Amino acid sequence: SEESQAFQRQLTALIGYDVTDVSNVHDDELEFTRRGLVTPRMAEVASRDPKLYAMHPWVTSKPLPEYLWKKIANNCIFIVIHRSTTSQTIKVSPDDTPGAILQSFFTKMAKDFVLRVCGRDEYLVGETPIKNFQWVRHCLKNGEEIHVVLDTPPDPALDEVRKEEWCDRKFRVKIRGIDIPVLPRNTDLTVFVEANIQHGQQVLCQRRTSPKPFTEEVLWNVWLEFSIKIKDLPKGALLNLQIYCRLLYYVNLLLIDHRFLLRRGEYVLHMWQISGFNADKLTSATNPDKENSMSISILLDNHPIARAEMPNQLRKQLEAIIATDPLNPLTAEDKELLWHFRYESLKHPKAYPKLFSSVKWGQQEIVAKTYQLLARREVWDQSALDVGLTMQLLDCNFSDENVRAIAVQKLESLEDDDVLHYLLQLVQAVKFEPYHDSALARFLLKRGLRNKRIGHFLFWFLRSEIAQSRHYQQRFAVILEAYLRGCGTAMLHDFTQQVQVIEMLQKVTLDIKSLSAEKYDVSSQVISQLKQKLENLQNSQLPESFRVPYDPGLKAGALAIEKCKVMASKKKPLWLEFKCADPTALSNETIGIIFKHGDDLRQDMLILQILRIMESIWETESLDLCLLPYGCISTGDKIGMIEIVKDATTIAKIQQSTVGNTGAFKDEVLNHWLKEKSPTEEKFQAAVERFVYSCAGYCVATFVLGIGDRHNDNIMITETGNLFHIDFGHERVPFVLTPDFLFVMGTSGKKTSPHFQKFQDICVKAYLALRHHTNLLIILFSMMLMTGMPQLTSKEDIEYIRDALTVGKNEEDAKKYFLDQIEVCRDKGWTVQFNWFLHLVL
Ligand SMILES: COc1ccc2c(nc(NC(=O)c3cccnc3)[n+]3cc[nH]c23)c1OC
Repeated sequence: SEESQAFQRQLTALIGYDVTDVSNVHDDELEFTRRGLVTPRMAEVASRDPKLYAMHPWVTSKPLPEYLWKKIANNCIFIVIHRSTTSQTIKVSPDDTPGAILQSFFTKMAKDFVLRVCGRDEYLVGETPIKNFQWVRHCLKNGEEIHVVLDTPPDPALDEVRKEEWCDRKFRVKIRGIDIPVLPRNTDLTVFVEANIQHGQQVLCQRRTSPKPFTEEVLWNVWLEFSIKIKDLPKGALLNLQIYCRLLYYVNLLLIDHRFLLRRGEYVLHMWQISGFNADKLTSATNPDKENSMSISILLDNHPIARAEMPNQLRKQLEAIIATDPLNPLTAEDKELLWHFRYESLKHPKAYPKLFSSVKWGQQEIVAKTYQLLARREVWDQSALDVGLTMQLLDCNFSDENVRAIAVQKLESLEDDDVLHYLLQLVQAVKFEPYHDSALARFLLKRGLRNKRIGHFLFWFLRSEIAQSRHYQQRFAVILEAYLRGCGTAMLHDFTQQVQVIEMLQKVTLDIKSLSAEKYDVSSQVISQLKQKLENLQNSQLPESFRVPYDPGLKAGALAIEKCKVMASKKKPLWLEFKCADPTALSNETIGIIFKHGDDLRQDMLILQILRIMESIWETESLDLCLLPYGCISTGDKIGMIEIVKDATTIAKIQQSTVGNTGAFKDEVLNHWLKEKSPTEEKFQAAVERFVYSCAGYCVATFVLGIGDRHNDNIMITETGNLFHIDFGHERVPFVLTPDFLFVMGTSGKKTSPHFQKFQDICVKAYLALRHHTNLLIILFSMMLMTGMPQLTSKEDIEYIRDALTVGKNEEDAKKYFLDQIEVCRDKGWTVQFNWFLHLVL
C-alpha cells in the first residue's frame, strides 16, 4: 500500500533509525521480531479502556505516609474548582472519589464533565480515593493548593490507532582470518583470536589460535575443536570471538537462532573496537561501519532442538549461602550444595539467583532437570513481588529464556506507579537479553501501551539509546517501532512536535558552542545571533506548542526570546524559557529548559532515577528528605533537555557575590543569603528546616552511590532552603558537608547544635532505611555500571556500594560508620573545595 509507506517514513523520523534497512544484518531476527510483536501490540490495543487511556489517571495504592497525614489535620481536603473566570472552594474528605466530589459540587450549586488540574494535561478521575492521586500528594507535600478546572473528557477517538497490514559431535568453528583497511599503530605486537562459548557471561569453553604478526591481513585456516558436544549447547549460547595483544576487538554470534536452528555456514563479521565487564560486550549486533572496521571470517559446518530429608548442619550452610548478598561469589562447594539440594532451595524465593547460577548450562540433561525444577513454581508464584530479586534474574548472569520469564512474570503485578519507578532500568535490562524478542521487551511494550505516561517515557528512554549506541540501536528501534504503532494518533502527533523542537534547537546549540573558544567570557556579540536564531524559527517552523519531554503533563508554547541566554559554562548550554501553552495555568511563570550538548547525558538520567527510587524507599518507612531530582532527558548524541528549577542558585555563585576571590571561602554567606531571601523570620525558619532535610538526603544518597565528592559549582540551593546536587555526568571527602553548611546548622568547628543534632539524626534514620533495601540497591548500582558507563571492574567498581552500605553489620556499627563520615567532612572543612582552585595550576 502507499499510505503504509508514508507512515513508515513517519515512524523512521520519530525513531531516528530505519528498521527496514538491512545493510547491517546476517539473518532475519530483526524482521521476525517486527512480525512477532504485532500480536501482543494488537491485544493490548484492543484490551485497554478508551476513557482511562485518554485521561491517564496517575494514581497509587500505597498508603499516604504519616508525614502527609499531618497536613490534613482535620480529615478534610480543600479543592478549588473553576468555570471560566469564576471559582469556588469545596470541602472534601481524603476517602472521597472524584465521582463523589463532582456530585457534591453539583448538589452544592445547581443553577458529562471531568476535573482536570489547572495548567496541565492531568486528570482526577476513575474509582480512586483522591488521597491516592499523585498530583494531590504533590500539592500537600509542597503546601500548595489544589487547582482543578471543570471540563469535558478528551474524545477517546483522538487516540485512534491506525489499522496495520502484515547429534553428538564436538562443536567446532573454523577461523579463516582477520582484516582491517588501516592498521598503522604502536608497531607489531603479536595478535591472536580467542573463541569462547558463552552463556550468561559464564565461559562454557575456550580455544585460542596461535600468535602471529599483526599485519592488515592475517590468516590461520584452522578448525578449533571445542570440548562441548553440539547437543549440549543451550539456547542463548554465544560464540564470542575476540582479538588480543591486550584485548582489542570483539564480536558475538548467536549459536542457536530465534528459530531453534543451529547456525551454519560462512560469516564475515564486522567487530567492535575496545576503548583505551559491561553490556556492550554482549551484543549480537555487528559493527555497521563496514569500511573502517576489523572483520573476522569463519565457517560453521555442523538441525533440531526444542526430594527427601536434609540433615541439620547442611541446612545451616545452605541457609547461610542464601542470606548472602548478590555480590558474594559462590564457591564450587557452594554451587554443588545449592544444586544437589535444589528442591530444598526452591522453597526460598531468595535462593533463586544463586540457585540458577549454580546450573551447569553446558550440559543438556542438567538444563532439562532445571526446567523440570521450574515447573514446581508454587512458592515462587505465591511470594510477594520483591523487585530487587526480580532485577537479579534479568542481569548479565542469566541467559536462559525460562529463568528470565519467571522474573518477568513477577513484574506483572507492578502497578503503573511502580513501573514508572523502574522503567529506565528495565529498558536498560533489555541489553542483557540474548534475543530481540523477549518476555522483557514485551512486558515493556504492553505496559507502555496501557498507560500514556509510561508510553511517553518509554519513547524517550528507547530513543535515547537508539541515537547513542550502535551496539543496540537495532534492537531498541524495533521495540520503539512496535510501540509507536499502537500508542495512537494523538500521541504520534505529540511526539512529532517534540522531535521537531529538539531538532530545531539542535541546529542552534550547534553553531553556538563554536563562537567563543574556551575563554569563559560570553560576549553580547554571541547572544546576538542566539536571539536572531530564535526569532527565525518562531516564524513558520518551531511548533506552536510541545509537551515537555521530562514533564509530559506540561505544555510549552512560545519562546520568551528576551530571557533566553547562553550560559557561562565551558560547554555552552542554552538557557531557554518558554510560555505555557495552557491558558488555565494559575501562575504566569515560564518553563525554563537547559538545552545542552557534548556530554554523557545518560548517566545523569541513571543517577536521577536511582534518586527517585531512594525517595520511594524512604516513603515506605515514612521519611521525607526533600531531594530535588530535576527532569533530565537525553535526546541524542551527547545532548538533551534539562529542567530549570526556579529561584535556585549555585553554592559557588553564592560564595562569589559578597567577595568571590581565588580559592577563598566564607562560613556565613549561605546563612546570610537565606535570610536576605526570606521575607519573614518564619519563612526563614522553614528554610533552615528544608536545608537540614535536603542536606542530609544528598549526603546519604550521594555517599551510597559513591558520587559524594563534588565541587561547589555543582551544588545548588533554592531561595526556600532546598539543597540539590547537579551534573552527575561522571585528598578526598565522602560527601559535601562544608563549614558554610555547618553554620546554617547553627554549629561551628568542635561544638554541637540543635539543628546539627537533628541533621545527624535524620542522616542515620535515612541511611539505615536504605540498608533495609541493601539488595535492590546493589542490583541497581551494578546494572547502572554495566549499561551506563565506560569500563568497569566486575569485582572492584561494583563492590564500592557493598562497603558503602556497610553490608553485614548490625544497625549500631553502621550508624557509627556513617557518623564517622560526618566527622571526616568536619576535619577537612574547606580543604577539598580549595584544592580545585589549587590544581588549576596542576
Ligand atoms: C541560575 O542558574 C541555574 C538555575 C537552576 C538550575 C541550573 N542548572 C541546572 N542543571 C545544570 O546546570 C546541569 C548541567 C549539566 C548537566 N546536568 C545539569 N539545574 C537543574 C535544575 N535546576 C537547575 C542553573 O544553572 C547553574
